[PDB]
Amino acid sequence: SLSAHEIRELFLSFFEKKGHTRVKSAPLVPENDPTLLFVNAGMVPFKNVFLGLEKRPYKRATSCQKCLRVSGKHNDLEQVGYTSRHHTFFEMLGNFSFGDYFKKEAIEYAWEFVTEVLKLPKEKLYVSVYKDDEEAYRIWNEHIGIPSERIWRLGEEDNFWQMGDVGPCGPSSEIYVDRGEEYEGDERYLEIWNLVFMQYNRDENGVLTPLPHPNIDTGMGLERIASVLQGKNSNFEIDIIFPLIQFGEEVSGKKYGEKFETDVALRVIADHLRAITFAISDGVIPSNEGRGYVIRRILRRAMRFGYKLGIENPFLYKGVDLVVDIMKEPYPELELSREFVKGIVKGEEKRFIKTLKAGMEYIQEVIQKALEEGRKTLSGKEVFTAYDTYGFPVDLIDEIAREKGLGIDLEGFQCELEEQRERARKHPVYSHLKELGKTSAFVGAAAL
Repeated sequence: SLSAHEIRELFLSFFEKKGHTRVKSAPLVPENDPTLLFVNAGMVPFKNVFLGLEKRPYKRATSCQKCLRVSGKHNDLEQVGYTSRHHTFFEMLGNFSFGDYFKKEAIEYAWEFVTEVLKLPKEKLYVSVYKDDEEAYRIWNEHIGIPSERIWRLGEEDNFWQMGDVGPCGPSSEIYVDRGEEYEGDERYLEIWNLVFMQYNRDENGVLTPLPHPNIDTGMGLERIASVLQGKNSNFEIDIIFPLIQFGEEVSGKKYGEKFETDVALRVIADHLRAITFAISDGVIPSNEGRGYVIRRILRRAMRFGYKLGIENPFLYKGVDLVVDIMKEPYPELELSREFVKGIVKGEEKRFIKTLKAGMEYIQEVIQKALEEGRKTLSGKEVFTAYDTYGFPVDLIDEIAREKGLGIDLEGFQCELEEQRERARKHPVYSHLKELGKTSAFVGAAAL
């Protein structure tokens, strides 16, 4: 059935034989990019190289990058747990060309790997291309031989990528696996590989001109492709993740697959265990600002769901061990940080656990008092209290209230955030007034 570990190795060795230099995964924390909290895609560490800026001894590269989609324009944290495809931490397999090969080769390599290495049947495969990328269509249709019926021509929103507002961009092509009649939409036609063709440069006026040296960037989610080969209908059921779900069941005494709310809780724990382990192992220390606050929120969210399941004591620190045992083969450095990470996690849990419980009683109390008195949201005052008195992240407060159909008064919270400010000034993170509410979603109350 092929394990996630075997697929990771097959992918890297495959491109090595195609002249690609295997490149170690860059750390989750960017060495010199204060604006990006965490690496979210395989290409991030090669950005300056794609821009011709940095130089490299090789023109072809391949790697399995550790990624986190928990910030900025690539934030999936809210959805984690509610679907079977969303993750905070995940591995992206990718092959890159820096002014070397382009579309033809990129498509031939991907097709070869999928049909000849992974052994997925060609008739169950589909591909998408940009409606105006006649070049990509022809390669797929004539060179590879995909019947026109299995080739979709889509728009800018589906098949056109951009590094940003200005700069490199171009059409893209995705490969889909048809999982069968028992599924629907994107769950039936599961995207397994995205190929980006960096072909143009968009100037400050929006005008596109072809790059003198076009580039290639690809990304295949490891967890996702593993679920296909292993015959699972969820990323959480694959070999390298299911043990974390089972961990949750054990510590809670609850079973996976009986109730939706339960599964959500177990999935959150499993997913967040992976994120905290790798993030702390790469140097992130839980705090009330920046990278540290993201991990703190993730940690707190996992504690909240475990508590929701009835777990009364610290338990995440035991999950860290399981993550290290599962991931030590591809990431051996995790063993040298095992105890250090386990210590940080345990410390964090023992520090906030009582407050988490007290805070949950407070929030539920105002929630029930709200729907009782016919209110439809929590006031800014009640939000501030949960945020400032109990240390509850704003996103966590909202998630809890949402479970009861209530929302949080965002403008009432802002005014209250200003009052405390004016109060603190009369009666390192800098924030503009009117922006306090926004900032409060990414910093702890003490930071502001």
